[PDB]
Amino acid sequence: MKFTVEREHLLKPLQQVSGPLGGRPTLPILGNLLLQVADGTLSLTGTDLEMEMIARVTLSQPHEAGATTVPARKFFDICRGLPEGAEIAVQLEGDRMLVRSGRSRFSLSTLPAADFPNLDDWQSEVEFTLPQATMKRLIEATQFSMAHQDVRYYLNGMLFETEGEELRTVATDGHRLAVCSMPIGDSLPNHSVIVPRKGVIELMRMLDGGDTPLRVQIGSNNIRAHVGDFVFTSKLVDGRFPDYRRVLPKNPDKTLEAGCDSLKQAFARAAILSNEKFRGVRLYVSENQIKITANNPEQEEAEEILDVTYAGTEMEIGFNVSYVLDVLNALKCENVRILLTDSVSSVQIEDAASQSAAYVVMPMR
Amino acid sequence: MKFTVEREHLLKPLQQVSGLPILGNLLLQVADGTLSLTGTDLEMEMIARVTLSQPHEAGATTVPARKFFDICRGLPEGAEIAVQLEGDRMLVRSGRSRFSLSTLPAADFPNLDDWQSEVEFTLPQATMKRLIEATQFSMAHQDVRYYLNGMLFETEGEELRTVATDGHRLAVCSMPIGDSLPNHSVIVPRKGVIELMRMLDGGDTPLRVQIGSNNIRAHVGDFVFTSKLVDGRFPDYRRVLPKNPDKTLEAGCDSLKQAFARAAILSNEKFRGVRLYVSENQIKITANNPEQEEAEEILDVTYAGTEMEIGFNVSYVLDVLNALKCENVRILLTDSVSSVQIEDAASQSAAYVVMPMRL
Repeated sequence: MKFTVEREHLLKPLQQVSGPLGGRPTLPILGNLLLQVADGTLSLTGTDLEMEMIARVTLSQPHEAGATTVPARKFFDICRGLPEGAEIAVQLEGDRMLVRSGRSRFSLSTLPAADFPNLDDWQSEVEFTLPQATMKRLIEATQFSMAHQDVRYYLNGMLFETEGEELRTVATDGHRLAVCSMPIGDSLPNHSVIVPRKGVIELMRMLDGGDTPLRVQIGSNNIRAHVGDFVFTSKLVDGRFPDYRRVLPKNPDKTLEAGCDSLKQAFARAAILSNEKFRGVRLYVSENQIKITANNPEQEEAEEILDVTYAGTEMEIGFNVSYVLDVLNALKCENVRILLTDSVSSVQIEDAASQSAAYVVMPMR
Repeated sequence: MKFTVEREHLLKPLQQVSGLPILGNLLLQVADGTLSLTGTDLEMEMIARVTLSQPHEAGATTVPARKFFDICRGLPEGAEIAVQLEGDRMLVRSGRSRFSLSTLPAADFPNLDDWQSEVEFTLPQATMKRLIEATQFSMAHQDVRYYLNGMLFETEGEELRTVATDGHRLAVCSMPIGDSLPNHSVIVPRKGVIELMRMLDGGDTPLRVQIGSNNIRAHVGDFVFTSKLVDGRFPDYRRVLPKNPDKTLEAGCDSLKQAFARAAILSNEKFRGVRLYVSENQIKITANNPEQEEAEEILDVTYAGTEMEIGFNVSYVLDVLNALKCENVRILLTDSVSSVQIEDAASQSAAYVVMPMRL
């Protein structure tokens, strides 16, 4: 293996295949990057066991075929550390890989290419192609509601559900829920799969909001995403995801509407004097006003009052302020509509102007 | 105590004073036309003063600093904040937002400001900032020789000098001041140096500094900073500087830095060993690790002396080069087992000493 490639052309791909954390990986090879030369193409591959990213770059200069693995982070830093404009001459020499540029010489350790795991050896069953914007909309709309280190491992992921013309995402930690749907334009067979946390994070990192369409392939145990010269593949979590339609409020008698930003700032201010552990906040509902209250064990008190329009009977409801905030921060719109039934039941939250995303939050006290 | 003050006028001071129970609180005090906000810890106490253009009533109390700051920050741009003491509680009102905070009584709030100055001098913020930035990185961190964890401020005639050093390396910086003072050296602790840096906005407002036998105070505008000093015999910087360095090497700071940084990647992660071969108008930099990965850099420099190999921890050199931020560096070398001085080629005001390594 021998290639010579300009520094800024090699730097972008290396970034794209870079691991989220170089540190703390028990398996030695997982810390390495697989370099492979074929006719006119250099392929850089990074991987943990769960997922794998592959970047391809066309070689305009002399090259010779071969493959090897070298420590990814060291290799990245050496290229980054080289001056703007540099030509990087890589060459395999037995045990070592050599990197040469200007008057700088580097000798790296290797592990053999054939011990490098291949997590992209499966057959796709369903394929669709959509704009990056739409996948980004779906992931951002729900990602915050994913569980963290929950014993029901499937909750730690996000559900991608195709249903006819729509692609739907669902995330839920069991105390709250997010669901988002967007039409994708070609009718698909009904199919739902669970993508793990790190997969969702990587899938978001791909999407630059470019004009390049995103090609998505789904297998029975794996999922692959194409954007331009970059391919991302990940394993699928195996679990029985909970039905989102069961968690949505059955019959919500009362409806409350207000400005998202004003409601957010008011919740945020009250949250300062909420119990640091449980973050409970009381919501007092009146026909023309909502009163937000918070106190802590030291009996410090917060009180906000806003002008809202609300058709229903008056009531008190207890909420975790953080969950509401996560929801209001996710909406980023003009007006929010809250649907409530009673003090002991769940409450739906949504943008008043769009039905495409819904949020369900559990009550307190 | 009652005051009403515009949000953006209260926000800057609160920031300035930000930093067991009562130490978490902020002391608010009203006098004729003035609100004083004080933040403190058993080491350093710092004060902000703001003039009140609106109705007020005198009094004092303490309230949790962080909560009080967040409530003001959290209020909308342009807001009028009405504070009022009500028995056990302090009340904060703006628009239809209302907050009741816990208090602890003003008279339990510790005071670190009662002491007599012995030496007073005034200088520009730029100069103090130059002195602190030039050496701060060389301060020790959590060392058992506790005095090393600080920085030395030494007055010597017409100059103010800072020195920072761990056992391994050293930084010294000197900057002239207008009035000749008596010889005096004191050790400001880590958190003091950090706060002193925080004060300096690079404004035209002169900085007034007062030194007592066990404390130091700094005045900039309406902001006052005071800290305990560290007790200890700080080592003599003049003993560590190379005595008579025959060999002098000159290089471009940035090129030397990037080359040392690239080699450092394949240095031993624990000891950071790096070898420097110096020869006629050239340096060769070398590094290897336990896995026998190797790095090698060569640069055009200017060097006329005898040829030698010398080794140093690369972090220490990089830290120095990163601190210099200049066009060219002069390195003063004596031999392979001796320490080496580093300085900006264009200014003698800051010197850096780094020891050798037998690889």
